Amino acid sequence: QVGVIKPWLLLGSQDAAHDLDTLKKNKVTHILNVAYGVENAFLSDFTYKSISILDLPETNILSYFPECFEFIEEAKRKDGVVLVHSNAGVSRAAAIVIGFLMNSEQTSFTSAFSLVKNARPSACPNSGFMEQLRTYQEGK
Repeated sequence: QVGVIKPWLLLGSQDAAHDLDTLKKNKVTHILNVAYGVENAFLSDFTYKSISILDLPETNILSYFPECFEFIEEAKRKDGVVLVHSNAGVSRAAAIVIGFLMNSEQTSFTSAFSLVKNARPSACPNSGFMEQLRTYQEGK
């Protein structure tokens, strides 16, 4: 099961990313793989971007944002749909989408996390990612 964040932005797991039929039913055009060592299964069928991220509280998730957000926007600009996934999709892909909403809509952490969790109930960034997200764009 995938969560709909925006009409063009989905959040899920590696199993979602491995379901070709469902991806095409969902009008997916772009897949952002922010796990580590998860195979991109359908190379001739979508545009992929892979950015290796580890689900550790000492990983700085904020550092991956410019490249992730560029690709998410590429899909929007092309009038497509991007699935952002990790392995379970609980922590890494959730944190990227939370950050994406904070950055693009200037939304607060608590509002962005609420939106994502409502769409995707499994969303639970690790404690490091959680604290990083709280801090994100404060200065801004």
